[PDB]
Amino acid sequence: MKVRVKAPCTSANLGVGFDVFGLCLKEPYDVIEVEAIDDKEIIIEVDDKNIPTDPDKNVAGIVAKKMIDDFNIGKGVKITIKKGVKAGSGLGSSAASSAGTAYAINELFKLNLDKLKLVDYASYGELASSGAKHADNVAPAIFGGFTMVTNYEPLEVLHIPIDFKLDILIAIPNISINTKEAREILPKAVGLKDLVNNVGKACGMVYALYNKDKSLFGRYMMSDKVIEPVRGKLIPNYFKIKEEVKDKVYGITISGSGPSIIAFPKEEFIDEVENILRDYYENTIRTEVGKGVEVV
Amino acid sequence: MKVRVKAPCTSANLGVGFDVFGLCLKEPYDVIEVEAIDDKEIIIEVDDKNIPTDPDKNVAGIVAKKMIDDFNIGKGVKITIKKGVKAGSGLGSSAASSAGTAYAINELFKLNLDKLKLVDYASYGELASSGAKHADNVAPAIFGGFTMVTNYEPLEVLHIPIDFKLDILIAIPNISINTKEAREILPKAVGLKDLVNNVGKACGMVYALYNKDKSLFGRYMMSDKVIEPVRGKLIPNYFKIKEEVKDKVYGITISGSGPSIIAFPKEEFIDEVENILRDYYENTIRTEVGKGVEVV
Ligand SMILES: Nc1ncnc2c1ncn2[C@@H]1O[C@H](COP(=O)(O)OP(=O)(O)NP(=O)(O)O)[C@@H](O)[C@H]1O
Ligand SMILES: Nc1ncnc2c1ncn2[C@@H]1O[C@H](COP(=O)(O)OP(=O)(O)NP(=O)(O)O)[C@@H](O)[C@H]1O
Repeated sequence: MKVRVKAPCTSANLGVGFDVFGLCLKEPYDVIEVEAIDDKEIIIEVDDKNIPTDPDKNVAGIVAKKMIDDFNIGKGVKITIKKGVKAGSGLGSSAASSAGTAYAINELFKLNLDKLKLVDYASYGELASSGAKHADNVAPAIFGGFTMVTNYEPLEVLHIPIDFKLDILIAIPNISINTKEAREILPKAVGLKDLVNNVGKACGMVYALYNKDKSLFGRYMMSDKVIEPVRGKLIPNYFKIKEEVKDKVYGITISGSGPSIIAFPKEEFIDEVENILRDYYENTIRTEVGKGVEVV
Repeated sequence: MKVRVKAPCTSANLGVGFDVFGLCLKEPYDVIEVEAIDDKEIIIEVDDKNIPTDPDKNVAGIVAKKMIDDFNIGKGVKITIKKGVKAGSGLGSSAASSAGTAYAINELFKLNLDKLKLVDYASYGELASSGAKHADNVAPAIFGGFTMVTNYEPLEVLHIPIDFKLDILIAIPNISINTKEAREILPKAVGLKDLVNNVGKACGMVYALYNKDKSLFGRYMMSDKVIEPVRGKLIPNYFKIKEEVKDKVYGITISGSGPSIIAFPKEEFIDEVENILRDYYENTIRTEVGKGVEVV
């Protein structure tokens, strides 16, 4: 019959966790409904005219087809998507559709797949714009909390639930950054010193989560000198914003490949940091860590 | 009057934790005694003729002088050292003397310094052969357990006690590897792909310790493709040994800059893995995680 879900936006990289770390947000999210239909075609409806309805281009259609073929399902599906945020925002918008679809198909056709397999299937949607199955946004979208994609072929995801309170502020510029281009501009090689720094700071962030230390987590998050300083130059007022909220947040950095900005405000300054972000970007959201795709 | 301590050998790097991770061993260790003397000179006695007695070259003398001057102590010290293992073995031999001395001076002159400051002082001994204050061996020697040096200037050390049982096997070749040379041969730059791999695998090792997962810890430890494959070529039979103990250990890798080899055998094959290591290197030791410098 049919299944409807809310599939969350996610923030990847988190500074020194480039291509590994993922943090699931509670908002924004896509609302996706999948209905089994007798005709074997896959029909897609989406409320954002800039997103393809062709089932071989829309990531939801790509993921559904792969799963339907893999299990010889024999039915088509009509997928209706209401977008939480536009693509190219650095918030895992496409991944929300890829993950939500994987989860919905799994429920609809009772495939009983585990979370890792759902992330693996969702990652095929993320391939439609990569040449490679990136899973750092679809992993948190499925698992909720904080995730680390620690291996590919085969995929490995380690999950750390966030049991404490972690306020999040997200500023969403109206401009977009194409992720392939965002990657082309990155250095092809990094110095041994940056390797040592990022490995240490990233490991420190993991220790910080197990020790519920927001200050440590946020400070190490801001120590990347390899990727963030390069991509931050694509974002108007990003460095000025970092300076203005300096002692009022545990940390602030680029969400995914940008241009969205993610900040972890200190309890005492949450309204003030939100207002500062709003001053620059009217589309600013207050949220927290999410629990992953779920039925709605 | 006088203070006598046992200062443990330590294993740094642990594969993807290059220049960050440190694991304290219970054995071998140096036995170091420090006695306050009226004359302000620093006298050093050491049972290894290949180690300098000049107080400005022996790391124990360098560390003691720095601490004595910093606190206007006004007394000299006579330091007697009985070495656990030779320098250039990849087991933090010099660091054991540096850390043991820092700890002993702190006790002898009642300086009440915390562990981090002791590691910082010990790291000045490690400077006598670096140009830089490396702390990845002195940190575990002082803290015990597993440590991560996550920042320099100022020094930051995160400590993770090892509460579970972790059997360790150490093979000590009779040859030495000069650490400065071991570093010169490393690549000056690494690919973005290796940065992603090592950050993810190193973070996975941290997660593995908090989840007491030896298999995960050991497997990720062996995923470094940047440093270990280069230095392993300096160690006779190292790759052959890895292949022979393959399914009998949680993991095996180079200790520090080598040539010593550190393995974490599975409970079922401990005698068999020790015998294999002994076949190649008569000086093989069975040990476990240590608790750091202590009085003896
Ligand atoms: N259901 C969908 N939702 C969003 N984008 C889609 C969808 N289906 C196909 N796409 C296309 O795929 C591309 C995904 O772009 P991308 O810039 O990576 O968005 P992103 O999914 O928002 N992730 P990121 O910016 O990395 O957080 C765009 O070209 C989209 O047109
Ligand atoms: N008390 C000491 N114990 C050991 N070496 C010392 C000591 N004092 C001075 N040294 C000298 O410092 C150098 C330290 O060499 P090194 O090869 O790094 O040993 P290592 O301390 O054994 N550490 P590593 O091999 O990195 O685990 C040698 O040249 C030694 O002669």
